[PDB]
Amino acid sequence: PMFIVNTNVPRASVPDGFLSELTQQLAQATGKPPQYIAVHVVPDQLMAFGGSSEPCALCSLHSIGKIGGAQNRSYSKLLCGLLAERLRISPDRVYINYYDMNAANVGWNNSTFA
Amino acid sequence: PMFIVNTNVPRASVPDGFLSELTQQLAQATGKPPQYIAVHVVPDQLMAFGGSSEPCALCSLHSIGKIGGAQNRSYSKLLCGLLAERLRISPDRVYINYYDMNAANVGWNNSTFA
Amino acid sequence: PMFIVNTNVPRASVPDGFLSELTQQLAQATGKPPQYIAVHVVPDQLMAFGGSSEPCALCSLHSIGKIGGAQNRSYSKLLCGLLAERLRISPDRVYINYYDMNAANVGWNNSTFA
Ligand SMILES: [Cl-]
Repeated sequence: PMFIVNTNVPRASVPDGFLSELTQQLAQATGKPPQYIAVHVVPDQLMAFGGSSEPCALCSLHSIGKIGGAQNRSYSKLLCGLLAERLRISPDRVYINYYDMNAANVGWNNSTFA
Repeated sequence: PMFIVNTNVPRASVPDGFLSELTQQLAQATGKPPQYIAVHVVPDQLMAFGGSSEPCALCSLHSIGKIGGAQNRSYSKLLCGLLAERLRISPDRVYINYYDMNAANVGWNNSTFA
Repeated sequence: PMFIVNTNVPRASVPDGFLSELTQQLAQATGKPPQYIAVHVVPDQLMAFGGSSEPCALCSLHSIGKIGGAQNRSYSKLLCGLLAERLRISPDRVYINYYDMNAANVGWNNSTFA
């Protein structure tokens, strides 16, 4: 699993330990071992959501499996919860794109997960 | 709908109001309310297009439906049009990836659009 | 083909000609003319892999065709190799997302590739 968040919230407002918290919570939620969970946070972005420049985030979660209707609802509650608590972003100003990747379409370690 | 533009054009060359213009025009093009539209512009990128570092752009448009052969041609004309006029990027140095998303795979407001 | 690299490796650690080298290698590897190849490198990123902030990379390769099990393995060896040699990133801290797009879902020059 890889989780990326793009946000217009400034760098200074991202708290120490945010990447590790994202890692642990995602390991928990997705089942997958934390050793292979990747996370990318991108602050200070030039964005608008609904035409407004109030705090917002555009995110993506890529996973080999563990993507589905019920699971995705659960991930969003988790991730929106984190973004609201740690970055003060309203959950209704967050979009998260979910990608169910084929193992053959994910490269890692000079090869793929196929 | 969410639209992301990555470009090697400098921040100073992004005109005031560009994010609002993208929002308004995407609302018109997709027929969705501007309130749902998210836009993200990323200037000053380290990019090459065809081995050249003249102005270029790599973009994506994520939508739940409203994606298709004819509609995407219409989006490209519109968005290339804006990138040329506002950022002075030649349309033939623009790639736009279109994603037709399932509602179940778009998180928002602690849930999904399903 | 579009190739994007996101990495926590510093900018100054990205060698001159890395974009050019990416372009030629990708041209050779995909059989596509260098004129069609786009490359995007994003250094200095706030990222973690396996909870660790040691050098790592999150990448994607978008192409119309030329994507599949065997092909993606060869790409992964090629690109991890280039990341290891040029950016000193361990192959086992690299993810590459492969996207096989329909020509109709790639915008370019006021239209699509369809
Ligand atoms: Cl989808």
